[PDB]
Amino acid sequence: RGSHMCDAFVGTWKLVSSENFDDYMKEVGVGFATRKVAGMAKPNMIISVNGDVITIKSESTFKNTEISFILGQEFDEVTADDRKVKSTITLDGGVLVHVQKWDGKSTTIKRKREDDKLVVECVMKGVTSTRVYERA
Ligand SMILES: O=C(O)c1ccccc1Nc1ccccc1
Repeated sequence: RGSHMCDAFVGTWKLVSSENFDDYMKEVGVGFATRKVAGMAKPNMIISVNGDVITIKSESTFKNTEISFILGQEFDEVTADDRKVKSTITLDGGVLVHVQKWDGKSTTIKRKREDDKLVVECVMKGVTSTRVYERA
């Protein structure tokens, strides 16, 4: 198989900045202790593409998580804060759009390339957090 547009996401990434993540976690419903420990974490994210399967791994002192998925096809995910969610990830004009549904709630995580960075925008209702990753 040849190159794909989403190969722009492939690589090893490290968190370099975070804004409003505590408030995002509060809106999601994360409890105090998990918010405190998760907010300290400086994760690395490892993204790879093999055929139609995209894999995103996160490694940190808080948790190590991994999802593999095909665009547009719903899957089960256990999040770092231990939510059991139903997730669907699509590509919208170069942006990976990840919707998680659980307990009648929903949150959207968008991942996009900007300059040499990978920007992750996490949205829960009116609350947005921006997390910026650079190449490791
Ligand atoms: O998703 C990860 O791997 C992750 C890694 C470090 C810190 C937080 C993380 N995610 C997260 C935590 C609470 C609510 C929503 C998402």
